[PDB]
Amino acid sequence: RPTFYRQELNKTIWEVPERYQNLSPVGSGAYGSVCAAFDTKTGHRVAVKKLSRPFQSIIHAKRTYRELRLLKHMKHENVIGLLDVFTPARSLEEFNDVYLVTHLMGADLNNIVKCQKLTDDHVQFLIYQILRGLKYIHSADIIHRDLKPSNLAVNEDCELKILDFGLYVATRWYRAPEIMLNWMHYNQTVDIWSVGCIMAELLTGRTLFPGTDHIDQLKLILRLVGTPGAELLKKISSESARNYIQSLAQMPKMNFANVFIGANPLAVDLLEKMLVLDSDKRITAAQALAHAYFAQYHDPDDEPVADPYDQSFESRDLLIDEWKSLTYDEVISFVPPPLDQ
Ligand SMILES: CCC(CC)NC(=O)[C@H](CCC1CCCCC1)NC(=O)c1ccc(CNC(=O)c2cnn(-c3ccccc3)c2N)cc1
Repeated sequence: RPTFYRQELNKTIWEVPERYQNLSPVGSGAYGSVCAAFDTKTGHRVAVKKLSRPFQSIIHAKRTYRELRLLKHMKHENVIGLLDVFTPARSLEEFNDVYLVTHLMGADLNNIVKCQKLTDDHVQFLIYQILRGLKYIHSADIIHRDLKPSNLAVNEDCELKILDFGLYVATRWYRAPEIMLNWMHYNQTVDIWSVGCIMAELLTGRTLFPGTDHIDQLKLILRLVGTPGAELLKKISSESARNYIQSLAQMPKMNFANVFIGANPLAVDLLEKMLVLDSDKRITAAQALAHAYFAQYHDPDDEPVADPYDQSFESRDLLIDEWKSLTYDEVISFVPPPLDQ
């Protein structure tokens, strides 16, 4: 066990190993209760998140366990990973606080598009890295579900990582129509719809579908992709949903070349394959990596899949102290990543 030291920052008690120095809060609460710190073992800047009221309810306790499980799993270049996890507690009985350590990322894409309209080369490289991380996540049967520019972090070298900061940029603007609506018939490709919306915004400098609500959002979407045909209508099981869709005056699919005018036609083609209403016909991440648009980056020998992830906990209903105990187990069993850098 290492030696901890205590301090206070902006309303909150922080107790961390001497290893981590010079804590400075970042983001004004936009990312949680998070500090930049200097890690004395590597000489690298890191981010330290202290979880807020991790075991306050069964729901918090489960969310805490879930976040720690997901973070301990993620071992890929384009996905946030876990550098360390600790608590000042010496025993389960004392266990009340969870701290997570990750790399400190430079800026999010919300900032980087709200600066400029990117070059086609920058778009290629950023979307390629998103899809490479998604291939990995998806291969473990994990769905992100909340992809949007503020959940992607990029460093000065343009290296990108996928994260989820949790609850400016509305989620609904990037969300696939099938989980705007029924939340019933959906696959991993809900994340590919989000990548299509992100890529459009990078190319044009404008949010593709800036809806005010779920109805408006859907209206904007149908105006681009057109109203469902009989084949897609065949597969909507919700009567209310189906009634609403068919209630609208029918709309044709736009020619995406006339919408994204002047863009690389290969970018336009990929967007046609990502922004399809029918989720069974939407391109997967693994397929998108082989698309000609990424010819300069794609290497099929360097697009790894993940180890399997045991999500079986998700279907369990346990007590607070049980989720807490499990979370403690996971803190204890943590094996830090190689230092080599
Ligand atoms: C917390 C809510 C919950 C909602 C679901 N989500 C999670 O469970 C995921 C877990 C893993 C996910 C799973 C899906 C794929 C992406 C990773 N959890 C994280 O992604 C997660 C993300 C971050 C952290 C701690 N690090 C920071 O806060 C941090 C790092 N750099 N910067 C920075 C960025 C730009 C400029 C300046 C500074 C920060 N602010 C710790 C966990």
